[PDB]
Amino acid sequence: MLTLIQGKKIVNHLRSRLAFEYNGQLIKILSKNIVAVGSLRREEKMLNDVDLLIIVPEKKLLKHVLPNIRIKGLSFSVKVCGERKCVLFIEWEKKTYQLDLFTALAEEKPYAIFHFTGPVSYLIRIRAALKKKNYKLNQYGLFKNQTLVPLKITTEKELIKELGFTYRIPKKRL
Repeated sequence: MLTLIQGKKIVNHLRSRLAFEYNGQLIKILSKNIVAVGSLRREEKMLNDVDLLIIVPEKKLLKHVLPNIRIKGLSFSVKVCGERKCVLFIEWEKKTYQLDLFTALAEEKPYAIFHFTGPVSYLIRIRAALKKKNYKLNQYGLFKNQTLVPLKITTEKELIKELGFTYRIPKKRL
């Protein structure tokens, strides 16, 4: 039970004050490699759960990105799940919040948000729509002219261009 600005400040501070220890080293994550997905993309009056997009710069680091996870002052739990699936919750003074994080690589940043917003429905119509155009998009890469090619773009809009479809807003989940 919180407003739009609430989750924004929550994630804004979260992604800012998030850091995990790996092999003795300290890996502090910031907005540079973290993009708020879900309710943050929808931007509604009140939200319950919030999603985030973490783009790891290496599959190895990906598997070792939640070793000694820690927050400056707030608390939280990190759960790992195959296929960019990351489930974590934050706790502040006996409180609890559901945070859904996606674990992608530095290159899956765009497709990451595309899959998160969804639902898959838009991806199903987009996949079939693209399928007619001989195009396909996968978490690993898109296929064009019967050739596997990765998604090399800047943002979602650019990503849509990567597929050759029309760009749409996230809040309009389909």
